[PDB]
Amino acid sequence: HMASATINLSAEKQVIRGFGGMNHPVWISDLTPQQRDTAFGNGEGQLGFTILRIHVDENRNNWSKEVATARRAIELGAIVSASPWNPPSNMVETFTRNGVPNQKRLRYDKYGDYVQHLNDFVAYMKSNGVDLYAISVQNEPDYAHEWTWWTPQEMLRFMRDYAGQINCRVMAPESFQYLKNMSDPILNDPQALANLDILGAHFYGTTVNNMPYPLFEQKGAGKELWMTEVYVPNSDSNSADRWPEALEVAHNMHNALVEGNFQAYVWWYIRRSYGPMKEDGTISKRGYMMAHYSKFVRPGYVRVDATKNPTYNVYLSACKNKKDNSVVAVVINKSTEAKTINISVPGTSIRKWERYVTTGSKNLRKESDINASGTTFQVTLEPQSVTTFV
Repeated sequence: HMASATINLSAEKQVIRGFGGMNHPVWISDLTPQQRDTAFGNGEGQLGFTILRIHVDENRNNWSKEVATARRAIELGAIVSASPWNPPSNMVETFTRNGVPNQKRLRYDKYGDYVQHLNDFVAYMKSNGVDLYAISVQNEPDYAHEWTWWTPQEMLRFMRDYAGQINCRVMAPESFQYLKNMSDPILNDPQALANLDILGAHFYGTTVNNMPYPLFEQKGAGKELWMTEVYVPNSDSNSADRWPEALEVAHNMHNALVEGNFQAYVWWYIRRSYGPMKEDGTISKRGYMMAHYSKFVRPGYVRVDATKNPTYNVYLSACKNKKDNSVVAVVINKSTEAKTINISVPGTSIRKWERYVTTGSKNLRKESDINASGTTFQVTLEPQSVTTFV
């Protein structure tokens, strides 16, 4: 009977779209068959991912390499989003930016040709059994040292005057740090906004105080909100099993969900030595952090209002399955001390929670059931742990 938390099943927040990661079979090896199942299956020892991100290659001859993985992801119940880094080079020109020469942008007179390039990728994937959920205007247009820059006004012009011709949901702007100057002109222009379907954002260096977005809450009715790329807290070689470091992954997810009202959370490369899947095809500690959300908070579940930080170092989120009004709670205890929370879930008729727990020395270990007293579930959290209650 230490701290208390209330989950309010009647205060619905964002509908969850899902969780996943990038495949990029031109820059790195494709996922193998085994790895596609491990990522997108939701069996024991699988990550339960329901979102695959891919890239739109500037060279249409590479497009075929995306197919086997994307098909396999959709077959396993995932949706697919695609992002471009560069237009084909005959559509690009160089310019000087902040004193740095030879930077790339899309030519003003090729915006129409670009729309066609994107549409061709959409058409080609569709012919190969991959109906993209969405396609993006540009990956990180505001951090394009090594790819194609778009100023806020260049993105706005594309969104306002060209993007309605795209034969798919349109995602934008994919700021590297969710910088609101990239997206505010879209929300503030009614035709740009009408052509937007998915506001996408990456989280590199994004502090929790920059996760709320008042202008999107006010103007974004009917648009989805996705965190389409991050790794945290670093991409250090062989860092994926580091502990307690990996708790940072759970906490970022938490914050995306609860401070950012994000509908999706998408890692960078699924398979990588700092990623949710290690190079041997097994799940890392970072991976298990994602799995606490991805295996149990399924698409279509709806986040509900819940005491987010009941005591120091403890973070709670809750999502409702609207079919039976069952709840999934993901509780992170970064403390070196054990914590006991009285979780009040008024009006629920559920009376038993199962729980799975990851620490430095175990992964999703199923532990003893929680039996409610009335509508209150008393839970104990091990030091430096994450627990999903289902």
